[PDB]
Amino acid sequence: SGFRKMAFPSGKVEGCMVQVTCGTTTLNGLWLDDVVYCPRHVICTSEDMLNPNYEDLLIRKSNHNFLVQAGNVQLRVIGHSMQNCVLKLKVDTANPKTPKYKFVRIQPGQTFSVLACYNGSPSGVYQCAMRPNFTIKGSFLNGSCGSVGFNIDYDCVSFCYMHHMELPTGVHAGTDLEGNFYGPFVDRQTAQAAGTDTTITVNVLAWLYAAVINGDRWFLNRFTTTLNDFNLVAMKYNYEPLTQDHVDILGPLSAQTGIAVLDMCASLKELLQNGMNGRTILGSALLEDEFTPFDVVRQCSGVTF
Amino acid sequence: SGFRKMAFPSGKVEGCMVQVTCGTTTLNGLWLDDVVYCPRHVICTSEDMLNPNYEDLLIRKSNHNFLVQAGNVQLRVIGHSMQNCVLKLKVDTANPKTPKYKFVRIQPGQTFSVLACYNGSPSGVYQCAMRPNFTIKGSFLNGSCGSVGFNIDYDCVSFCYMHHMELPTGVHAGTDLEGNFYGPFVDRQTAQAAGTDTTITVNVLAWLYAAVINGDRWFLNRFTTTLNDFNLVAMKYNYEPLTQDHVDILGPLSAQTGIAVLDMCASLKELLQNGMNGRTILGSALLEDEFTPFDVVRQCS
Ligand SMILES: Cc1ccncc1NC(=O)[C@@H]1CCOc2ccc(Cl)cc21
Ligand SMILES: Cc1ccncc1NC(=O)[C@@H]1CCOc2ccc(Cl)cc21
Ligand SMILES: [Cl-]
Repeated sequence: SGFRKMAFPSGKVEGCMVQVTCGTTTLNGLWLDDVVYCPRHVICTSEDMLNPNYEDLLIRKSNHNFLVQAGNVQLRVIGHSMQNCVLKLKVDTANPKTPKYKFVRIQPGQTFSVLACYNGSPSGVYQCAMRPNFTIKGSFLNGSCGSVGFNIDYDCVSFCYMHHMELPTGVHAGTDLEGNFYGPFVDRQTAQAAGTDTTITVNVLAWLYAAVINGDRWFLNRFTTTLNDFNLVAMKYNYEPLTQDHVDILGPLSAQTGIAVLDMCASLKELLQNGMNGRTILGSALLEDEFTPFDVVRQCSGVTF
Repeated sequence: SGFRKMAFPSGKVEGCMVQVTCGTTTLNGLWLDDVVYCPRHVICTSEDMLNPNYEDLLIRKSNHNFLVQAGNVQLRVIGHSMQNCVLKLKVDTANPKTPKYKFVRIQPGQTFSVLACYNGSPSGVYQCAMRPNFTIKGSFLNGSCGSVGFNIDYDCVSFCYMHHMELPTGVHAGTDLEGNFYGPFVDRQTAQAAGTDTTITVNVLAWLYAAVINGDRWFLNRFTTTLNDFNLVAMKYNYEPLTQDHVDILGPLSAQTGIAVLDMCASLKELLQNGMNGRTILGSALLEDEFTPFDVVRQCS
């Protein structure tokens, strides 16, 4: 029993975190094989970040300008290239701790673990979701740039996020490991705002199933709804549309609990129109949307890595 | 900016998780140097769960009865001893991944990270606090026994918890790494109940300071209170008494935000009386009590 926000074990990613210093800027890098990946804004100053021409700034850099440190060992950069908003620093040494890995771009609603680092040293790990507005509600201080988001399937790390910046609302923006930003963001000190956020409907339903598995059933009701009627109500409450794919993904949980997806949807509909009435679900007075259906299955059936 | 429930990176603990099998029971063990630590109930059978005599059951065991597996490598147990409710299986190989570590016994209100494991394999990492009733509100299934709770200071792991049992309410009971149980619990299937839980007041105040540091101030008020008047109100909402030690511990956050501890206490009193009125603090509609003052300072600075 019990349901908690649970991150993937961070050990495989901890063995990849290095410190990257370029002039006065120090941030984190991800050392995989003989390449260190880090945000390209490490080459920028106060003047540069206002309107940076990254190709021009990088052409002025030499390999010895990049100080890369893996623990107390200096790595020697033997090459440098840029792929979108990420800088790839070729090093002479392949990381002996390189795990089996892939670079994956995730969809909004998908969750991942973040290994927050400062000076190439992991300080914390947390589970968060890629918001529908493509921001993440992380916890990052200055120096956390280059910290990565990931998932683990079997013995393989899927790197899905690299932290680049913090928006005025305190939410965070970053890229996949190919340097493509999630959201309509750019890596420049300029006016940028996170769009209005929406609730991740499929994840709320998955968390309601987790609550039923844990014995919380007060919210269940005799009613069911059509997918269309539910989506009408969802649009009204700034909730993401629930697609047929989401219903099929929720299938195993629906079978395990004996509560059809459209039956759980009618519970969610009542929770939105009426509220919790002083009651909580899984110790929360709000509807949690940062547990996907796979996260619920994984935690409720104990899958290991 | 941002505030999240943050667990320590689990890598240093992952390299210590092994599987311990004794007969039909399989749980997790913590391999540090040449010793594997695990709950002593791994030596119990169906008939030996209500009233186990562990000294007698362990005397009947030999080193070869304990099967220890570190990855796909069987470790050879060369000795066994019991320290309170933990079993210490001396092995013929020092763990090369042994980090700098200490065994620490924590107080209620203290937080730690839990590396949940099944069959000596880490499945997830989460954060939680030692409740005032000495239980933990973990996420644990059958086979999770031996999973550990820890904190990390610089490069050193302070092991503070080893999971042992689930109480009827779904809350969890375990011991420090010296086998001493937290709470009035025993490693027996005898009827055991977690006492009524209370909210960790000092942690709620630390989290209100975290909210102020992050720009959330709607809950602040022009009032202050005496420590006694705050405690008379708090107790009515099943909140832990706030001691002078807690007031001293909240000093740095009080200085950083410019809001005196007794001033924040009056804001807490108002929140308890009014509820949140559809508002949230740090994305939560409830008062969070699983962030210590030390956690807030650490995460915010
Ligand atoms: C200070 C901080 C906190 C958390 N995460 C990240 C940061 N850092 C930033 O955001 C920096 C400094 C500010 O200006 C910008 C603008 C664009 C980009 Cl890509 C980076 C940055
Ligand atoms: C099944 C499970 C789930 C989560 N965490 C733990 C468990 N396991 C238990 O509680 C087991 C089996 C049941 O009874 C007792 C009694 C005493 C002790 Cl020390 C252990 C246990
Ligand atoms: Cl599924």
